[PDB]
Amino acid sequence: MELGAGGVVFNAKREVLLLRDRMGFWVFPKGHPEPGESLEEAAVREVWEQTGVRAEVLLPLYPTRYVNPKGVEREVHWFLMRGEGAPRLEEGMTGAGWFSPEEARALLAFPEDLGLLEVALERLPL
Ligand SMILES: Nc1ncnc2c1ncn2[C@@H]1O[C@H](COP(=O)(O)OP(=O)(O)OP(=O)(O)O)[C@@H](O)[C@H]1O
Ligand SMILES: [Mg+2]
Repeated sequence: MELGAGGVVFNAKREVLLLRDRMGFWVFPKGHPEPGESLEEAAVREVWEQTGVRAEVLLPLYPTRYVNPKGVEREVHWFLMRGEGAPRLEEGMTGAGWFSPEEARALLAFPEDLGLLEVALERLPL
């Protein structure tokens, strides 16, 4: 199992930051923690690296698990975040943008992410 850390990021319009990976799936931004890095710090770094968005962690969410196409089981720890700015897709792109809850429900490719989206929306203050 390999750890992961990501963020469910929201802007003022309460839109969520989504990315389209190599295999064509829309997901939340996340990546591998660096040695000595906490998951929260790792999550903030991964968001900035992959989208150029500077975000603030509001509170922790919960981890999701799954086995990727390479046979590696991943445990990704998530954090609710706040951020702004036009996303800048990284050279591992194909897609990115801010989406409303309803649009995100139609893009997110996995059950774990759809579930995570709702729980995040509920804890996101007004
Ligand atoms: N919740 C999920 N359930 C099932 N499959 C998923 C889930 N999330 C992602 N995947 C699949 O696994 C892939 C992502 O795996 P993973 O996060 O390990 O790789 P990565 O982020 O592309 O690269 P890396 O982790 O090596 O830096 C997706 O491209 C997709 O095919
Ligand atoms: Mg990384």
